[PDB]
Amino acid sequence: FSKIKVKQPVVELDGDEMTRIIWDKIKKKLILPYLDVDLKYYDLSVESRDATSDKITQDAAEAIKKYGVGIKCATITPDEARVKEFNLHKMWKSPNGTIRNILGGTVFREPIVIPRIPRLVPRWEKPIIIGRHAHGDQYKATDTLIPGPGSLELVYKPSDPTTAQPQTLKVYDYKGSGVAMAMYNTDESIEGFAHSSFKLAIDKKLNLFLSTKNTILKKYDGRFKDIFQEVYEAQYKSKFEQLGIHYEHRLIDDMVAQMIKSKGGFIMALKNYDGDVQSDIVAQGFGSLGLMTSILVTPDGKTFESEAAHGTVTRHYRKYQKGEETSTNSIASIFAWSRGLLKRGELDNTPALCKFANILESATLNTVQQDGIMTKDLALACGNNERSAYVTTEEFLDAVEKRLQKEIKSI
Amino acid sequence: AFSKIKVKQPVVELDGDEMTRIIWDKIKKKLILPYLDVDLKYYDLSVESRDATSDKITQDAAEAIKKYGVGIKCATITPDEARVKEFNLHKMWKSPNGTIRNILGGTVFREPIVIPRIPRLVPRWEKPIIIGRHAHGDQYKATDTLIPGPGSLELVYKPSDPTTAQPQTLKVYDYKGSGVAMAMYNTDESIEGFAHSSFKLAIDKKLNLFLSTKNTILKKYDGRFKDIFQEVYEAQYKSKFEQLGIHYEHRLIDDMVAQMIKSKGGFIMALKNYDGDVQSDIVAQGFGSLGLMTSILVTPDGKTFESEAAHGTVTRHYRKYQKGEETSTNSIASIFAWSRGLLKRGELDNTPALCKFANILESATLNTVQQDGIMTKDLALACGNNERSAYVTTEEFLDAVEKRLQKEIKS
Ligand SMILES: O=C(O)CCC(=O)C(=O)O
Ligand SMILES: O=C(O)CCC(=O)C(=O)O
Repeated sequence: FSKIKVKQPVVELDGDEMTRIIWDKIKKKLILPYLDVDLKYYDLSVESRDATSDKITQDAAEAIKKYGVGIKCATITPDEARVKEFNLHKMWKSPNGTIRNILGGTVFREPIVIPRIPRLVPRWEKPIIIGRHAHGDQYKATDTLIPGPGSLELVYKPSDPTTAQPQTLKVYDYKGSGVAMAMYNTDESIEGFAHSSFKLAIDKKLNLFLSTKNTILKKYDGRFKDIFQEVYEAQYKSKFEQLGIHYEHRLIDDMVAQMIKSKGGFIMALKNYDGDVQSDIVAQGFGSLGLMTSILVTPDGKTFESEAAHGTVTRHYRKYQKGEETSTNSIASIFAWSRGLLKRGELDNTPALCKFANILESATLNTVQQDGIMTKDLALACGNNERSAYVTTEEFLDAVEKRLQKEIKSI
Repeated sequence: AFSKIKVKQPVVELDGDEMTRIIWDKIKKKLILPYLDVDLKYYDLSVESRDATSDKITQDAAEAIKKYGVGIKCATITPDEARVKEFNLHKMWKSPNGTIRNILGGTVFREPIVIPRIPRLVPRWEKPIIIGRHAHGDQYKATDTLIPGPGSLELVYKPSDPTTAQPQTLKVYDYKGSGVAMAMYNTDESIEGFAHSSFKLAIDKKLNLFLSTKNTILKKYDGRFKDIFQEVYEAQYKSKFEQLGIHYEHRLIDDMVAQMIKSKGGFIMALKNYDGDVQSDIVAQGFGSLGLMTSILVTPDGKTFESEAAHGTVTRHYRKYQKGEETSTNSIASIFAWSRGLLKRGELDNTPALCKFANILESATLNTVQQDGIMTKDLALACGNNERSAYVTTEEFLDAVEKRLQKEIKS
């Protein structure tokens, strides 16, 4: 096969355990044999991050910004148990949280639909896309234990007193021990969130819903509502009217209820935390947490980070190390690669690359849909409880490879 | 019965707004007052009443509930920008529910009202899912504000007793541009109450209990909910759980909502204030309709209760009612607010006759739909029946329930 020439380099972030094993096979068998790619490799395994005191994560984020497209393998955020078992320096923060904070933007999540997989919410016939604000709020929050009675205040001091007033807000007078936290966001970040959301709505020709709790957090959430409306009237109003699509702000309560009783087919812009929770509800409702894509996008339309949206399970790895067979789904990791390559193709105007990314995806879905070859989790979701109903982690990937070859020849 | 049942202690009634107020009075006159000799401590929480008393009536009502033990509340309107304008309100008064919950503290238990006949949007949900929502702080008592430009943001705590605690000045953020900020709190006392009520309900209903948090991100704040529940659990409920064969477990909110969507129901989800607010609507919708859900606020000591109609009022229905136009609004949620409240009243006063009445009221109400197929517009549409004849009017439904109440009260 005559290899497709990728013009610009692609930033690759390796991950942990089982997904790392899967990641290497995908790269060696499904990508490298067909593409001549310059991969800027960053090892984000727990061991690598510990050894560099998490500096490797920051470097990888900056590389993505430099080159434009990053593709990331699922990683492990160590807990107390792991820190002790592997003698880590500390409970390192989520590489994902770190990358999102550095790149900023929006994380778009949507189900990977496989006809055969049963939907847990039957009426969802059309994809629901979650546009999760990638920055601030709880993920960059300051929280602390309050040991006893005392006052708690939120204090703001402008860098320039003549252009702004200081603020000292009474938060609470404790009468006993408790907890406290403060969080923030910026208008610039919220504005980018809005631009990407409106642009995706336009590009996909879908209605856009922004949801908040601005009835309770009148200033904080109210700010998201006002910025979205302002951006809407600044550059997208007539575009939406021309396409016949709509933008509407809704109370988060009402939105999730309408989402649950709908047929899908719309985009839900959500604050960082709500986007996190709801994307799992949506992924699960469509069929499986393992069938979801996740791509971080910056408002300038120049930077993308495609990540394996399905976490790795240490149990599978344990069995893998013991030489026992496994059946871990590799679809989410395959799509991280395909969606990243698609952005690379678009940015570089390399149609041959985009075509490849699309067949890689169809060959993967058809292996399941048409050939009935799948891993344990999907077989089970399908009510196929026979041992012979699924193949091993490696068998699935070998099947996809064979399919990729076959489908590539057809063209 | 036809003699009337003597309710020993007064019941606090909080009247509401628009269409729900209309249904509320009909319920009282036809389904409650004719059978019960009850002393109702009436508090009008309509928008006009609250505006006239500068929201003082809401505070008085909450204190009456604490004084007498049981309150029954009709749905109320939380004014927004437009409403303040159209009705010249003095202020955008805060939600009465948030005010009442802050004063009484405790936990709000949300549970679906199951009518087997009504289709479920999440098919596998065959067993009730109960949401135990912490009713106190977090974002419902938060302090939020806009940040005009560059400057420092700090969370400052000053202990009342310098010897037992140190002051804290935590740098929240250094703005380089305008943005938003907020701070919130909760207390060990409130969280402990939340835990006790949750474990007791689990033991009472013999269901597994899951507490969900984002303690991976909010290590101190959310970690406190996790630690207090575990302490309380091991100290006085673990043994009983083990005897009953039920389990308690803490889960990441991400995993829990996914497991919830994939499950068959049959468990209690203890959730922080905000998550409980959002997830209860998802659960209510999933079982069939937002209008089929009960909501009862319970205090830890077990002596105070506020049964509320969770089904918000709809202005369009009210406007039609005003014009004398035909209406078909569901009253099931309002009926259960009364029944559930009367049950608490009966249990506290040890009045078996009241509890029997409350139960027959509920049975008559649901059988009116389940057996007689008599229902309002929303339920009929839920059953995929769009013909006019498929449903009855608001009044017709209530008359049907009243008739069955009389039938089933002699039976
Ligand atoms: O890194 C983590 O802890 C999870 C981040 C996340 O929400 C995602 O990758 O979708
Ligand atoms: O008053 C409000 O804004 C809604 C409160 C709520 O969530 C409830 O009553 O269940």
